[PDB]
Amino acid sequence: MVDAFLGTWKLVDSKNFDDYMKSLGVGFATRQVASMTKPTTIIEKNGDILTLKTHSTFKNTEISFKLGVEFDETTADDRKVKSIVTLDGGKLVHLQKWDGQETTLVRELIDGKLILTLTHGTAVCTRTYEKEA
Ligand SMILES: CCCCCCCCCCCCCCCCCCCCCCCC(=O)O
Ligand SMILES: N[C@@H]1[C@@H](O)[C@H](O)[C@@H](COP(=O)(O)O)O[C@@H]1O
Repeated sequence: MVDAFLGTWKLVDSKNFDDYMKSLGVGFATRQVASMTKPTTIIEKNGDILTLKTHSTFKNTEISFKLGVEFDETTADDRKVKSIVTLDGGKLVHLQKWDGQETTLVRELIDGKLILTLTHGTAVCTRTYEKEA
C-alpha cells in the first residue's frame, strides 16, 4: 500500500546532505544553494502510476513510474540513471543505477513524518518532511 505516502510534504530537517551531494560529485556552488533550500515533495497516484514532484526555488524535478518497473530518470544533478521504485517493509525504496554506481532514496513514515534516507558511497543523509494539509 503506497497510500500513506501520498500528499504534499515540506522539508523540516536535514542531516548530511552536503556529504551526500559531494559523494555524487555536485559542485560547491550547487551544494551551497541546496543546503539552504527547503523543497516541497508532492506524491500522487493515478491507478498504478505514481508521480513524484520536487519543487524548490533552485531545482524542480518530476518523475512518473509504476512500482517495480524500471524507468529512465535524469536527476536534479543531471545524472542519467536507470531507476526502480518498490515497497519494501512498508518503505518506498527508489534505487538509481548509472556507470556501475548506485544510490538509494528510501522513504519511511515515522510518527506521521516522512523520513528520506539518501545513501551513496559511505554518505548517509537523513531528511525529514512534514505533511502539508
Ligand atoms: C529531485 C530533488 C531536487 C529538486 C529540488 C532540489 C533542491 C535541493 C534538494 C534536492 C536535490 C538537490 C539539487 C541540487 C543537486 C543535488 C541533487 C541530488 C539528487 C536530488 C536529491 C533530492 C533530495 C530531496 O528530495 O530532499
Ligand atoms: N529533463 C531534465 C531533468 O531530467 C533534469 O533533472 C533537470 C535539472 O533540474 P532543473 O529542471 O531544476 O534544472 O532539467 C530537465 O528538466
